[PDB]
Amino acid sequence: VNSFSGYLKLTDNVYIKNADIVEEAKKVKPTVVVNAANVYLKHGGGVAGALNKATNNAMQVESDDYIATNGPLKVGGSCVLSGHNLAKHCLHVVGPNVNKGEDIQLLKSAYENFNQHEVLLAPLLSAGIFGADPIHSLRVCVDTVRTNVYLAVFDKNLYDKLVSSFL
Ligand SMILES: Cn1cc(C[C@@H](CO)Nc2ncnc3[nH]ccc23)cn1
Ligand SMILES: [Cl-]
Repeated sequence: VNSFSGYLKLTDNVYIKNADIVEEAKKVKPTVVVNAANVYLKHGGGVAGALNKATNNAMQVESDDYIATNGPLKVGGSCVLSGHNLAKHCLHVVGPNVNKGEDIQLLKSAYENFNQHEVLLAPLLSAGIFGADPIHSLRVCVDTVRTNVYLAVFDKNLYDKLVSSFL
């Protein structure tokens, strides 16, 4: 039993809700919140910009030190950093950005990072400003993640489309 509330159950392990991931994280304080990161951990917009703003830029400060030490992530890769005031940990995961010409096949590799964590609050990878089809992202999530994932979909219209079309 966990403290996630109001989610629709899609499969044994995948749940979904129309919610602002920032507000969800502040309420639940999950062990792991997933960020829709880029390889530079530059948290400018989309989910990343919103999470970082909610940390008063502490996420960006920590991320800049991470990059200075380790260099950029790989597309499809991840790193674990602090969750600041939002969660215990933040799993920064880089899905392919279609608006940069990146290989959508890397979406499965991106979701595989979730399997290293028993429970996560997460967005749909590569959706939104990353330019991929969110229906596809949900399908890859369900077919790749085996741990317990609570998906927050900000756009209510998109949420209804995702539920109604789910196979
Ligand atoms: C129509 N539309 C698609 C998306 C993409 C989605 C991630 O896939 N973004 C977010 N998801 C959850 N919480 C969030 N907070 C801030 C952004 C955000 C947003 N709008
Ligand atoms: Cl977005």
